[PDB]
Amino acid sequence: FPELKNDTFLRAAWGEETDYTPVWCMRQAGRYLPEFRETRAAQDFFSTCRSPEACCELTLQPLRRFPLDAAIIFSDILVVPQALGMEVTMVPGKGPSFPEPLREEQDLERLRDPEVVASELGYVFQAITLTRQRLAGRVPLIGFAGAPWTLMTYMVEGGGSSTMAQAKRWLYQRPQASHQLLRILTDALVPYLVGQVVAGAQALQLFESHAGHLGPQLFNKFALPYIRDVAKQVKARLREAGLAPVPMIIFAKDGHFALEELAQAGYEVVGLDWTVAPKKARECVGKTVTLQGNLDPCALYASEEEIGQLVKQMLDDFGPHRYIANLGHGLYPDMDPEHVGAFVDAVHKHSRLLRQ
Amino acid sequence: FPELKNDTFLRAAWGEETDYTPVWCMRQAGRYLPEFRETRAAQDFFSTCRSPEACCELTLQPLRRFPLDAAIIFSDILVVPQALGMEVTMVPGKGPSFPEPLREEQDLERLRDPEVVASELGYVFQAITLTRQRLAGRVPLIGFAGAPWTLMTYMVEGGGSSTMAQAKRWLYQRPQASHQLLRILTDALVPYLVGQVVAGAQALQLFESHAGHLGPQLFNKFALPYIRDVAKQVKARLREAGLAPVPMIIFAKDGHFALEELAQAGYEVVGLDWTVAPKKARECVGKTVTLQGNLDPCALYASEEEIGQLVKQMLDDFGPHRYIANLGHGLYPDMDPEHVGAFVDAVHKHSRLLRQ
Repeated sequence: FPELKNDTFLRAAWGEETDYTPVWCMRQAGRYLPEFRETRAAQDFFSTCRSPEACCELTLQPLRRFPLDAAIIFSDILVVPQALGMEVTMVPGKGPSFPEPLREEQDLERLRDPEVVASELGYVFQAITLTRQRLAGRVPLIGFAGAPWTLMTYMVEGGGSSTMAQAKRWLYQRPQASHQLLRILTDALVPYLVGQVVAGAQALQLFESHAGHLGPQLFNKFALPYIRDVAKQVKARLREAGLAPVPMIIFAKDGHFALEELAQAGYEVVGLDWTVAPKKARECVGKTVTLQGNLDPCALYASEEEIGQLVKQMLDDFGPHRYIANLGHGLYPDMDPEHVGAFVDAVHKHSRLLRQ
Repeated sequence: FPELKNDTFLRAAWGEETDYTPVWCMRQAGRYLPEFRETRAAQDFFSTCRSPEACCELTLQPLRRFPLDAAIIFSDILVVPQALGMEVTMVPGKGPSFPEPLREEQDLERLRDPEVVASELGYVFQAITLTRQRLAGRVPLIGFAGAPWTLMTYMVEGGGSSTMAQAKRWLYQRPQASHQLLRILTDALVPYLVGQVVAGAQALQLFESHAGHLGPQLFNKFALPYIRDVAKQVKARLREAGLAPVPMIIFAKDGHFALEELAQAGYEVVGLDWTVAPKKARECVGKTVTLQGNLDPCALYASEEEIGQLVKQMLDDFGPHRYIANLGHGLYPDMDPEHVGAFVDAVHKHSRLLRQ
């Protein structure tokens, strides 16, 4: 692989001082880019996903527009449940969905042995190697997957939900089968994530997007143990394979109650949503971890000038140490690329200014 | 009006010691009751709402089942935007919705002067008087309305949303028109809430269900000032009318970041969701306010025995002072009434036991 030229993101992730605050955006490869829709029209989502060249191209697109300090592989968190044997249908404009979600304990029988998932996801590994080669060391490449509880919500709910009532019903009514499902997911994620690194990923992000539906008690029983197992086992397996561990990020959307624990869960970086105050997250996490975040994506609806001021206040609150700038959630498909540019520019400019 | 016989809920709300922890449930009049669906089939929601006798009956139903320490008037938070001149359609099984949501600043012109809203909502007042008479002082009656920002989300989004992207787009792109809309809502809520009290309501709850989509900064600009204005003006108007103020509750779903401020906003009671730890909410709010909550409604999917244990731990964490037991959100329409009963019984039994 080519030698990394700009490694600011990795240094910040490992806790080291840098000359500026590195920045990237969740969903930087997304529908808000015109070129993204054009390329995705090659067929329909999961049917264009299967092509390494396609996923590479989508990954690179944002980097041609903005001087982002990292690329994230274009994929979907639903590829893991799919590789486990669930069928996904792609509703026209309505998003990826399981038309036959898991509904009772017996439905677990349909799933592949988690040990074979990595081999099902070879195309993803190929897309990572390719992207790493094509970036030619410009910036680091981030691999990613959904966290076990989050993946469970999708598998049980079938898709999106405002309550997660069906999923949490499993936690309360079917606690043993839930633990079994969560172990299967964990057992599949570990080889998938190690594979991403072997294929060329230089950092990993675990997305726990549906954390906030659980209170502290359910989260500690059913989400945390597996968040901890993923990091522990990924690290072990990489060490054994003679490879360098990579910085790992846990993002827990709506997870203010968990932050203190999430700082002790074996991850270099805790990613935050916009509902936690930066200084208060710093209290919860301590000095030992890097924070990432946390701009309200909707803030990008404001004027470039306003975006500039909002970024300045965000940076002032985080301080220059142990910080990777990002949004608090992915970019929405109706955002202006020029405003995304404004966000990237302002992080760079204000973080250098703050340093002086 | 008949003299109140059991006033435990009011005493707890004003901060006084009681012999047990009083309990009620958000959506205690809801689809989980068989008798609720039967009565609601008289026509379709907002068309059965118009009848004082109907709303009275729905209000009383849960009280025939369980020894709840308060009744809450059966209504919908959408009656205020409707009284302001927005049309609601009732999608078959899909819920109340605005088919023509507000989309630009000009749409504000369709709205009635907030000064006439109370007179549009006479049927609600009549349903409160009737219910207060029929309860004959058994337990207090709670009036309620949606909080200005929450009402705004519904009016702009048209209904439910996972991002509130359209609503928050208004906050960032149309800040002045948003402030104007929020003032109209405030100006309508104040006379509506005073009217509920004049008609016989003995406590008021303001529902800020869509708080959690805002971070601290947007919340302080666009939600908090109006939450404060509602309480301030409601109190002033009641004093002037020669009436006793009632305990007022602010419920801010997903509002962990706001709790400290919400304790200073002029409300006797702060209602909490299940994602805040009771002891941590107690820190945030101090000794001056009563907390209400906060059981995960989904916990009612567990066994009666499990519900019992979960209630015990909740009560232990809250402590006996300044506490009204409730769920952290409304009951879901697929809950077992026997499990709701288990929750009520366990609050009563364990709170007496804790006192000994």
